[PDB]
Amino acid sequence: KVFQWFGSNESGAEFGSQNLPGVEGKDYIWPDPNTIDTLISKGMNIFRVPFMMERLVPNSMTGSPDPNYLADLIATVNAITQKGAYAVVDPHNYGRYYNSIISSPSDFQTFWKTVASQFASNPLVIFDTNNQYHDMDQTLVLNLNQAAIDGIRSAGATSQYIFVEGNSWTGAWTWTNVNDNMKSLTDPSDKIIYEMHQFLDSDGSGTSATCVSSTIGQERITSATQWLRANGKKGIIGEFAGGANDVCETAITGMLDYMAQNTDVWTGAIWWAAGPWWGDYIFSMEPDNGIAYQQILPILTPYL
Repeated sequence: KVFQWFGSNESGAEFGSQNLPGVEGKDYIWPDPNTIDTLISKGMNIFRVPFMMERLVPNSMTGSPDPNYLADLIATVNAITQKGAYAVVDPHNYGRYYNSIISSPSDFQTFWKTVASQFASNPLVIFDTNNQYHDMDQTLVLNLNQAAIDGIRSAGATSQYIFVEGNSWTGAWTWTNVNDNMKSLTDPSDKIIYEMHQFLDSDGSGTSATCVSSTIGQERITSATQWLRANGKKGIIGEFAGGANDVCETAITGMLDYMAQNTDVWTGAIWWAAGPWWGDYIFSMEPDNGIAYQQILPILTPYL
């Protein structure tokens, strides 16, 4: 393997985010361990599992978990880690809980102690503080990431990596513009990884199959790479994608080839996304018929 980690998001448990609690099998679904196994057989060793904070811990983030949703999170994590791969536990929440900005680091720390306690003995779990903080106070984003770390380590979950995320939708291309204060995060286990996301369409939203140019990915990560190096930090690309076309194929490999020459800071990359409810989605990595599984995975083989 070229990178420490290379794999895919396994999306579904966060679907239908407007329906809370929502109903499993109707509004959301958990990943399929059999198709995860296929991706593992292809060489992937990390799987990021989005879920909603409100579905895992309803009403108040300081309360008790929902038994049903937690049981399925547990089963998904174990399906990944029992094979030897890493499972990223991702509260896919944008820094918000019931659609309000999480303004209490203390409440967030308690949420994270609750979650980390369920996984504290599993060294292949990775805790991801929150997906894509955005449009909120920059000091608060720093403090929420630190509160998550403190809660996780307080639970005795000390072996695991922690993926921290920044503002501006944790974008790599925007990182130095807004997220410099993230350099001050502390972890007694010294296992912080800075998770950045990078899409390749014009606005970086990852909603169009069209990429700006054949070099846009490598261009959009250069300053983030320099920031990680200058500050003595390590990073991962926790979401990236491009359409099944020639320009995007080239942009994807150019980005990954650049990361491969900068592994002093880059630990790897995670595609967005696999999962069982993507259908004809332009970026679907879901075996055996997702568009990216068929048409993009062949160009990712060099990194597996």
